[PDB]
Amino acid sequence: TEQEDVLAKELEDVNKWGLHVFRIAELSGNRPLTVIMHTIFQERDLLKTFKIPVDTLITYLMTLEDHYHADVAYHNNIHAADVVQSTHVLLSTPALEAVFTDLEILAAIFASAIHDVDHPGVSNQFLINTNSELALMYNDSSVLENHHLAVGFKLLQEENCDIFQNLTKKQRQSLRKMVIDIVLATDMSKHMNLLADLKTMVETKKVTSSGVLLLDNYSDRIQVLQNMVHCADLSNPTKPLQLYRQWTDRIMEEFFRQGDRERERGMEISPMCDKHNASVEKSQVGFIDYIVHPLWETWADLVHPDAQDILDTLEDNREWYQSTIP
Ligand SMILES: O=C(Nc1c(Cl)cncc1Cl)c1ccc(OC(F)F)c(OCC2CC2)c1
Ligand SMILES: [Mg+2]
Ligand SMILES: [Zn+2]
Repeated sequence: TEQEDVLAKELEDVNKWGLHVFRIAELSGNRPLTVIMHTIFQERDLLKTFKIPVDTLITYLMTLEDHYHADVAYHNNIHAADVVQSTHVLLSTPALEAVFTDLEILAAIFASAIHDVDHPGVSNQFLINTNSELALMYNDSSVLENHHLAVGFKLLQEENCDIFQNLTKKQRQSLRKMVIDIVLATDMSKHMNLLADLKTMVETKKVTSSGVLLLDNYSDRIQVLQNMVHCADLSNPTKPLQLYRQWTDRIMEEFFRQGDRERERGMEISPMCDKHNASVEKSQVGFIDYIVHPLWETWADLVHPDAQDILDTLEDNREWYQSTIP
């Protein structure tokens, strides 16, 4: 059909920053995560490398995708698909050429795919404050992140869903550990510590004559993978403005809904969650200035000058958002 043709054409941009992820979600019948992951696995030859039967991969991906909530404005399957594709582009950075093994690539992409699965559309602090079952289960630490991992891994046990069935035991153990390490690092409470280590690595960085990163031990390798997926999670303001604005609309809708739940429970409304007292534009500029730009500038230094175009777009978007403030 014409719909399948236009979808295949859009997917030809899977290696490009600024892929039309919203259009892909529409064209695929709300299956962005499944089609984008499948495309990336085929692009990186991951099915042959890890002997993943195609039917098993699709069955797992559709099940995973079904566990993202369709009524959650931001933390849904579109965001998952976007973080996956963004990580995939970051892994292709010339400064990281041949740095990571196929197993580490698989871990980073899989981690990205499951990193927000079964997100209820409310924050860790909300879950802690409402004496939730999730916060009780996880003792108030990385509540959501622990849950995303548990669900992502548990779904591998469903019928014909074990995409890692042909990995050796050692490969499965290593991948599991890396995935856990990466997803737990998406908790924003760890942002400052991740960034400080990223800066430390930038200052003591070792490279080949072509500017390729030399990372020997697990500690440094996982730190870069952690920061890579963290960057992807925080990549919305670095995308073409048309995409960024859609992400902003979605995060604000999700935040406002949490604020609506807090208001009716008599709780103090969380920062930026009050629809009656919001400054969307100022908050985006502050978000860029204090979180997104410091992180991306540091990432850019690590892979210099490979991330220059991403940094340029971020600064363009910050300038535009600032111009909307009288
Ligand atoms: O925190 C975010 N994401 C997030 C991450 Cl990266 C990790 N863990 C939880 C969340 Cl909510 C997140 C994602 C996108 C945002 O806006 C735009 F880019 F869409 C945004 O605006 C902040 C702002 C209004 C004060 C915030
Ligand atoms: Mg998250
Ligand atoms: Zn996320």
